[PDB]
Amino acid sequence: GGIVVYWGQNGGEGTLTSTCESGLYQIVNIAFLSQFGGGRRPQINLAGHCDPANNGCRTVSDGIRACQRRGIKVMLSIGGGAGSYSLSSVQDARSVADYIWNNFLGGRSSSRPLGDAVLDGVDFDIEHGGAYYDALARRLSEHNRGGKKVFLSAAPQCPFPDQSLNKALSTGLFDYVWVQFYNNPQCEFNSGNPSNFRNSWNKWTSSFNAKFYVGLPASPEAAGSGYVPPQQLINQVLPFVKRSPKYGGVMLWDRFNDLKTKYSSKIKPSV
Repeated sequence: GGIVVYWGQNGGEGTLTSTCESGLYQIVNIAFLSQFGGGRRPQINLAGHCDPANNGCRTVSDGIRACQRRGIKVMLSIGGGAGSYSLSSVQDARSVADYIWNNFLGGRSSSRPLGDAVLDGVDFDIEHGGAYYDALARRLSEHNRGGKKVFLSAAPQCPFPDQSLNKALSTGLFDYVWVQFYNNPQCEFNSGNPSNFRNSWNKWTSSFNAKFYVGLPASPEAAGSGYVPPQQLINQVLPFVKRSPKYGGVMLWDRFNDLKTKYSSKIKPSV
């Protein structure tokens, strides 16, 4: 399996290029298109990396390209925990999907926030609402016979169902789902009591036809709870999750914390 990582939300985590050159990752989610929908001006936020004001993040395309030249998928992650975003209608959702297509994917725009690189897909990290993200996914998906060629991923929290992502996920259009098994004590892995996690993984994987990733914090500093020491992950979680044919690997929040702990490097041989 593969390791998925988020990059973009910590200006101290190094470049996207470096992230991809590390060889640690199969997919990088650029976090985030933090503002969109509802008539909002779409905005990316890449923390201290670059100021998206008048597309000051255009150089990210170098990283995107560096990644793609190494066979690494680079997803635009939309939403996140800080931005102001929500969808007002199906038309709005389609409008946002079209905006994303034109500005980040295979469409055309004179003001592409991350430059001319064509991202591989869109990662739905939707933390409030839920309404119309199905329409958004469907509109993006329309390019999977039109295109090219748009992967869809979602980052639901582990408590099932995820109220923000359930509608989107119900479309069955998502290629990848990294379920966040942290900051959610009811479904986090605990060595002494692994059933909560195992039941959660089972339920998620059973509920959607996607490739599933175990979404985890890359450091204990990256989550209030749910961190799994890499050896526990390797010894206790992976033999179980690997039994799922839908098992895709492990997703890590985030590049910064992963760099700190070398978590991915420790689990890479085992994922």
